[PDB]
Amino acid sequence: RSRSLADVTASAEYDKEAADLSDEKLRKAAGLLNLDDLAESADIPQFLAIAREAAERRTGLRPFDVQLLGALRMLAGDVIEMATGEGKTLAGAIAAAGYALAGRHVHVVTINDYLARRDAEWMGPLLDAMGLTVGWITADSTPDERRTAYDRDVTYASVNEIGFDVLRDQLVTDVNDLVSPNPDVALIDEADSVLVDEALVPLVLAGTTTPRLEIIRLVAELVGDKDADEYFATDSDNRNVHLTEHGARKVEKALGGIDLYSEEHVGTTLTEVNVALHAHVLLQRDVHYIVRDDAVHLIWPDGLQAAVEAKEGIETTETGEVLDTITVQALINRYATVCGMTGTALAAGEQLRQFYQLGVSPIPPNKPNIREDEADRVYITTAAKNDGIVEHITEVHQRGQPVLVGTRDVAESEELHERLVRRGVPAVVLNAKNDAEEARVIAEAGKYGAVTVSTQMAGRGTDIRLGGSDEADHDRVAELGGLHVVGTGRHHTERLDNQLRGRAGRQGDPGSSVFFSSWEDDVVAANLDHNKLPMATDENGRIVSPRTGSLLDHAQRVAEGRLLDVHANTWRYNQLIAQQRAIIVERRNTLLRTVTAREELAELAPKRYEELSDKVSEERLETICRQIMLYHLDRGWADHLAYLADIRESIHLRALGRQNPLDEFHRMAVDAFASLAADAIEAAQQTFETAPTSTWTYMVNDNPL
Repeated sequence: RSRSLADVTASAEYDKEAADLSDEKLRKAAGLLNLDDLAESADIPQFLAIAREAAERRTGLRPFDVQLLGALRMLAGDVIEMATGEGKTLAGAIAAAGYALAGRHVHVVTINDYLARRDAEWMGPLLDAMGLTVGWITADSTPDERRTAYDRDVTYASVNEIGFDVLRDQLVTDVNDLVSPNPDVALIDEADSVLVDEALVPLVLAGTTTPRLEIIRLVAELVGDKDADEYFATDSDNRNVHLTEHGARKVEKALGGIDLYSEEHVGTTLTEVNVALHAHVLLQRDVHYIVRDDAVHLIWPDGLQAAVEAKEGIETTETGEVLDTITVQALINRYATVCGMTGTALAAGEQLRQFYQLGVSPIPPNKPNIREDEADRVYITTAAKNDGIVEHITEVHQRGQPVLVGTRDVAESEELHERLVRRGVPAVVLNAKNDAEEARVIAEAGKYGAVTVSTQMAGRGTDIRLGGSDEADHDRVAELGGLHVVGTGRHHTERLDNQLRGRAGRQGDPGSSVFFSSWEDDVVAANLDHNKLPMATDENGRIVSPRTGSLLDHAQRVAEGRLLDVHANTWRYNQLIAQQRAIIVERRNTLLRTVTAREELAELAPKRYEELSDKVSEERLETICRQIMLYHLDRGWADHLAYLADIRESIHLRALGRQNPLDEFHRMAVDAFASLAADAIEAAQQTFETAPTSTWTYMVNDNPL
């Protein structure tokens, strides 16, 4: 950041020239820049100057030397520490240009669908003025709309979509449908959240897995009377019951005069009959299956589970299996150069270096932040804290001063709404359902008598200005002391405390912040000794001893180290899974480039040579061979994840929470995978001998509902 600072001051030489340039010559000037050596390069001050001019010409806001050092430090592959109000959007977009002008293909990971579309339409003109093209991706945007957006020099999309696109590509039956592009440059917004907090969080691809009610009935009608219609095998008492001739003809006529043994019924009506009989006859509700909930268990052979489920009658569906999965961390490590920015970066520096091989470059502010931070107000009971929370807010509100309140949950922040409104305080809650609305609300959060209630991750990315979305109320709201942030308890990590605090002293304007903790709070609880805490109370519950900051701070530093120990022990598992997906996606690609047909034609090929002389088309044969090839690979790996997850749970439970290194997971996942590819070519071969419906994606969140 020492050479970079000099590279920012050098750009002054060109401010006169750039200002004299016509929109046309400016786009050509940028187009004539040698930045293949990224940040360090010769044409760097010239760029910073063109970036500054293009910005003032398009957007209007003349960038600061701090907003250029942010972008410049990002060009040098660092995660920057830039505060709220410092121009995170414009810094990243100037940074993105630098990378795109250098011939690269930038991905601007917003980790929010609203912010993605917003920042692409905001930055778009600036980049347009620089000959670069901007695209954006929402959940709704079609596969053609994705290809167009990905085609652009700079692409704005959430970590979920970028991920979901890598996953949805595992439903592709032909190359021309494939969406996701080669991951080159990742410029991550709010690097802190995405890379540290949400890293372990997996992105999943689930897909839906029906016999005759007419047959399950005919079989129940068959067993009911004095039967000699079915012959239950004795060559093994537990072996599949065969059908008698008398019984078959009952079934043959009951279904209106069909032959069970004709090609039309052989592998269909008969298997339906055979499966149903087995379940009805061989298995009974005593040491065979049992119920408990609304499902059948085993004290499954293809189609039997559902046949047992239709005998007892507990008719169920909604079974959605993991077809494919990837985690945030693994998806991010696929990029050649990862980049980023966040208000709170330093406090993660270790984990970013440890897992992403990324440094942190803290950027100073434009104007020194003069926000007043009060030490945590501590209470004995949780109710005593909640008590003081109301009385503080009311005193803050009555003066006029706007208030912002941070919470752990919805029901947590729900309880406060009722408590505040009843006391006279006009509040507003921010339930995570409408990001666009949340944003239109929060822009008016710095208004006279405004009282905004929010959870931990709500209203993110939208600046709270004084007097609403830019108003002359500023002068009044500044006199009152700016925005007043109120924490209703400390988070698992201090980064999140300072995120909230961060929303108040933007652009050297006044601001205030307070946190409310209690010896009853989940954080303190178990992660500290109860006996070691001050007990001395107030008439209103506040701990008398000011010696509280350090005992709370420590409690957190413990909880952080505990979560890091989980992250380290879990990534070790997630890494091997990823390494295997790498092997599966590799052979999935070669299979979408006609290797498939030559695989069968050289695998004995007694039927392939008969599917070439009596063929429909050898061109359609390549499309035929890949249906069977891919199917088995996709079905083979979807089953491996079903193993890996059951083996994972039958480890977590078989330890309760001892936090002991497994390694049982590794050796097993390795051995189970070893015989995957070899089994998939054989299982495909066996299907040539016999001459998905509704899939969705999701980000695995917490454990509530």
